[PDB]
Amino acid sequence: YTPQQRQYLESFIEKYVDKTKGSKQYTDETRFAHANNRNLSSFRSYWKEMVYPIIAERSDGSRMWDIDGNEYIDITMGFGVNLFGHHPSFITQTVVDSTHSALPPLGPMSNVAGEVADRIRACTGVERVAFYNSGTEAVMVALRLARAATGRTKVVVFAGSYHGTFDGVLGVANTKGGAEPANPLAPGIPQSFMNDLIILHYNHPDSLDVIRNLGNELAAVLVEPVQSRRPDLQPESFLKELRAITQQSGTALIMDEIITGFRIGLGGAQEWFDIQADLVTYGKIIGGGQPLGIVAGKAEFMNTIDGGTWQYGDDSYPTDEAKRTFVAGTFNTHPLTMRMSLAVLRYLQAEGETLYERLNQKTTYLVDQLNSYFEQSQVPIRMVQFGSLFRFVSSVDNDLFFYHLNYKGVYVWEGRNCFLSTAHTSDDIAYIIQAVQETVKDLRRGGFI
Amino acid sequence: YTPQQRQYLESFIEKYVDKTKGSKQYTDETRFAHANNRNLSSFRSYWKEMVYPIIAERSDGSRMWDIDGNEYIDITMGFGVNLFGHHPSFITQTVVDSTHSALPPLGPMSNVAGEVADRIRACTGVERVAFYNSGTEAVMVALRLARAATGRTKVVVFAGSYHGTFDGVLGVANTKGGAEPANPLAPGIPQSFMNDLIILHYNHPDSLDVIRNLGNELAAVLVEPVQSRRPDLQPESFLKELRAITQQSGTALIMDEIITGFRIGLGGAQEWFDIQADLVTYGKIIGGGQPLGIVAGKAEFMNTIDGGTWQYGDDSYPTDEAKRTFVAGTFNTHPLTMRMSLAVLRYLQAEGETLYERLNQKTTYLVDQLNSYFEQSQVPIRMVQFGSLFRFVSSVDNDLFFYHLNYKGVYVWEGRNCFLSTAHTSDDIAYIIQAVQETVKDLRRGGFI
Repeated sequence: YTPQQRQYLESFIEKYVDKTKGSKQYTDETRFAHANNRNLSSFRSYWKEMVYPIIAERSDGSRMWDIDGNEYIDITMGFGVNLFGHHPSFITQTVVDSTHSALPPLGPMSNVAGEVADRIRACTGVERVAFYNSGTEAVMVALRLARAATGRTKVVVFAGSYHGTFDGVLGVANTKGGAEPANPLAPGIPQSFMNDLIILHYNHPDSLDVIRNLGNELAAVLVEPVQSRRPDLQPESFLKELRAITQQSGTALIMDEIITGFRIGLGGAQEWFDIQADLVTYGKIIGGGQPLGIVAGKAEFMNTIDGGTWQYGDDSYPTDEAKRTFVAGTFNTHPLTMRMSLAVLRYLQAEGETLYERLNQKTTYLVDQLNSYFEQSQVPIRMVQFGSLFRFVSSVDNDLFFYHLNYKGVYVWEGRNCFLSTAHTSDDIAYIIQAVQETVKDLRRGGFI
Repeated sequence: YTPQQRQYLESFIEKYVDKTKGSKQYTDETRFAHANNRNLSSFRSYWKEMVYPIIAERSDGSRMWDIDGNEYIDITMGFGVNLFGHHPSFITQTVVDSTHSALPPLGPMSNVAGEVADRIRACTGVERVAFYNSGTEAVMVALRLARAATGRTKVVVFAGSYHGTFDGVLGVANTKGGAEPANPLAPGIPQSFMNDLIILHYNHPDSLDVIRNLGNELAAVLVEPVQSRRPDLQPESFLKELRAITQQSGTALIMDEIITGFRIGLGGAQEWFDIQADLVTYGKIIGGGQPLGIVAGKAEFMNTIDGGTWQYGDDSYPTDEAKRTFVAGTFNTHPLTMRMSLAVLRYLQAEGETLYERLNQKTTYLVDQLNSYFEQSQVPIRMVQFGSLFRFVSSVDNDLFFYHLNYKGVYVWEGRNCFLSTAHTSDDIAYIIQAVQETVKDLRRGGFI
């Protein structure tokens, strides 16, 4: 560093830590008893005096407060969960109605689950819908069904994608590339789990030309339609060639709409692109803040959860039993979760396509303005967008950038997927843009461009 | 079925469908939309016309009600989740505050999961606590950490144990037994996920030696202390010797305590057998009715989550970070869940050991009293137990038996793990005994003895 950068930092770290000395102690007091991989977030040794996450205390709409009192405008929003802001109207009415009503328990099946399923079909045009407890868990079911129906084993995922924390998708592509199998992403993930895994560059036509050369050997091909990491990239022609090649080869197309489902537009990325996959997995938003994973899609694949549907009065039976796999789970169809998932759908289905339209425009307000600021100031940053999911792209040292954003009361988190919601007022939208520009000026005066 | 029994049955189906007709109709109107492996339970094409799960509607204390408006005395207690009965004082209270006290949001770290970590430490002896979304998720991560801390791949699980839905534990015996790699449990669970599994007889004393062979090749032996399926089996000699071996072989001793943890006693299976595992999973009860799944244990293994600890002020940094592996989770340390987990913990440490001493012996009363009825009347049914988990071992058609238990107003799910709660009264114990005794009387009268 120059003498200028060192004394900017050795001075900002001072102002930051004093603003967040609540979270610093609480992370420091609880770091051992609470094992969380988020405590090491953005760890460099020369600013170690400010590496702790923000311990939040309250939230309401688009405002989140920490235990220091500080107020944040939230572009984190539960990693994608709170499309309607924190504690919206209909949601706590559901939560407040649970106290008044002697809710039913786990154990017996759910009287609400049938409705939640029909409305998901309504909004997305899938045939059958199951319920599990995380996106991780839903993705892991999805692979099992597709593997259970095709009776094959090898599956393809694309680098860049995220898909939960199920061991069978935690790979990196092969040293040899091509169609050769994946190697583990980290310690403790055994190679044996990677052998039925194949990884290919997404938006690389060479790889559509290897899904063909596997052709019949492929159980399923898992795709993050738009990748959380790279919202700007939304390849309609890649996916659609992929749809042709999988339906041609009898291979499952699995679409991961845990982030885009119910975000870009009611029908998810299925409605956007107008592509209908074999299996689609949903998460985050659809639980209304209760934990929730869902795997839905075509009956011809979904029939592996219960062997096939039947009716009363005749001699009919589940014809696919020789193909039904094993799926279980204690908190599946949770009573309160299944009811908040109703609130969300009944609200979303009422307020029309103009709930999404209004929110995509104001997210595009943000992306468009912030980028014009970046251009007429030659400042080397860019906003990328898909729906109300935006991110920052920048050769400028990222972690130091988002430290200022956090300082200035805009709570972005460590993955940096920032989201708007329908809770973000014009005050709020402007306050983000002011916080970005205050930052570029703070940071350029300190000589960091 | 003899000409006799065959007509008893047809009187039973009729009397049974009429009582639970709404659960029939709901289940049909939603079998397609809502895929759920549970809709197939106890399916036999002849008594087909009563093969539907019970759909609940409301509950409190120890009773559930179905949508046909039948009452039942719940002995399923939500698969063992509700130690405390349904909607206890403190759990529902904590809900009301969640609506009036403006919860923090997902995203920023929890300001409560530290006390829940501290509280768990007091109750179990675990060194470090980490929080996920399902018992399933907990086992999946626990193995990963084990495989990462030890740099080994191979894992032993025990036949008869249940450890959730991760594909890494969903295997069965290689017919040529021994220390051989296993076979899948269902179509679509890919054999590659069986390459590093090894499945040995629990309490076969040879299997104690197969672990001493693999000595350094085992990353972990995964043991459900008291197998849910076989509660009568409480093999302290075997486990103590399983501890000694794995310790000297530096192999992780994960103890799946999702059902045993906080049920047999506060320390759970660990406390009971006076054995400190390396890794212990927890779930079910410790969610206070919310979903939850925990992995806790010795830092020699937990440090693979963040990479080890370090302080503020001094030039420290994470040490075990070499062994740092991949974990995450959208719904981890959920603001409600953590508060109910806190709620449940506080409540537990308030009531003495008196709480458990009674629930186990209020069970014993039911267990013993019933076994004696069975010895007098020469009925081929015997009760088994571990604390407040109990089962019916019997040579009568079980499926016909529980239909009698269910129609008679005692709710028992398809998996037949039964638990009693603190909410059951003596009048409830009597009522269960009666409904059993008159089921024997009913089964006798029909010629099924």
